[PDB]
Amino acid sequence: AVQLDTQHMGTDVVIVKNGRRICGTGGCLASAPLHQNKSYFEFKIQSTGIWGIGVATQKVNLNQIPLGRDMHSLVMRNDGALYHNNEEKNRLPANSLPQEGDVVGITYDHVELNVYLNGKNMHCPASGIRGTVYPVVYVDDSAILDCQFSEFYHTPPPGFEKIL
Amino acid sequence: AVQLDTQHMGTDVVIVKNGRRICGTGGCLASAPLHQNKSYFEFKIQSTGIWGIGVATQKVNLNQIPLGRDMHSLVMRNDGALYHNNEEKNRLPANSLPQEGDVVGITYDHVELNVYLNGKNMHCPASGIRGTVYPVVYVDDSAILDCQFSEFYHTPPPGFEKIL
Repeated sequence: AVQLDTQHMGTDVVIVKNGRRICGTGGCLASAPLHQNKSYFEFKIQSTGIWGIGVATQKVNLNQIPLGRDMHSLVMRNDGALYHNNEEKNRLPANSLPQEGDVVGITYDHVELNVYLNGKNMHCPASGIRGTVYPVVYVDDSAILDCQFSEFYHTPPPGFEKIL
Repeated sequence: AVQLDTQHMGTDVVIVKNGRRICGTGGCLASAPLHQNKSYFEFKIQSTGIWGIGVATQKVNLNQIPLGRDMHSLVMRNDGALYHNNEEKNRLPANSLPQEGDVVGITYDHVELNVYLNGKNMHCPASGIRGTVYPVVYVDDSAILDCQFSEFYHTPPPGFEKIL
């Protein structure tokens, strides 16, 4: 099963619940790369705080909070802003700020990353990044995120499938 | 995917979140029978209230909760007691009763149903029932339960597999 990879996690990251839950401080890559045209994955915001979700290469520093500060990661942060190379690429409108209990869906097709909130397209795309990319997640400040790589709360957006 | 079956649900049952969440009032069968020798599945108690989890045949009345009151269902209820045919078969320890946020794991090996809480074997079996059985769940009084039929929070116990 695709899960949070304990071989690729930050120093103070805790992975529990069969590779599904991240807490502590830092980031983790998923156990498989986005080696397909169209990928969908989800995180449930069990406890909010500082967190973000997106894609990264194996060059990413998994102690970097927040991610998106350099070329190695593209993430939606907990404030809804999408960052890569320390540049704001897009932002969810304030009316759609992610809240505790939300499911955040990510699509990635190598051309763009898009965000879905509880099954709804936010239409806030950011251009894809260079290199071999993996799902990435980070937490701090008491955030707890749970991954769904196969058994989704939301039907994958059409054309997108679970990571193989 | 195995999910909550909207063809086999109580009158006031609401199934949302890609067939994974039950709310409202009444019971629901999962979409696949327990054909295999050893099955594991889970429910997360998103909101507590009146609820129960276990197995049932297609004869079960999904409006007449709680279940376990006749030959057609065997359930652990929100009080931690296991009932079949209107008899208390077993009961969790009084300081280990299920709580809101818990993941309840269920094994069924046709000999017995057993209960896990947060990956911990509760050693609380009840004898298996007659006929072809399905996973069953019911809710009322503001209970919300989310199923995991494949992407589990806890690894199945040795020999047990997800429903095929």
